[PDB]
Amino acid sequence: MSKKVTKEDVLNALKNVIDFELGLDVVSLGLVYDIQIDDQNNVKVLMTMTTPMCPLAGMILSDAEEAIKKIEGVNNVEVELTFDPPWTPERMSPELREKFGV
Repeated sequence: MSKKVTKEDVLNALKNVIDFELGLDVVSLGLVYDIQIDDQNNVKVLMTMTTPMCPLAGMILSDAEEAIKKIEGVNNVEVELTFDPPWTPERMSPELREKFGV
């Protein structure tokens, strides 16, 4: 019973949601570059997407917020969407690499 949210709890929340376009969770896809969580429980994540072509991006990103906001302590929701760097398709599971073709 406590109110100090962490990178652990944020990862564990996001482990529910799915990127429709891929069929796995973001933590599995390895998109969260960095995760800082202030002591005012400002949950603050460098994430991005595989690509800016994502189909219903605004719904996927809204459901990412849906997980993040549930964490009973999550004062505010600083989801950074860093849209410049190349991600890496290999960040997915080894079985998904062989599946997709990477």
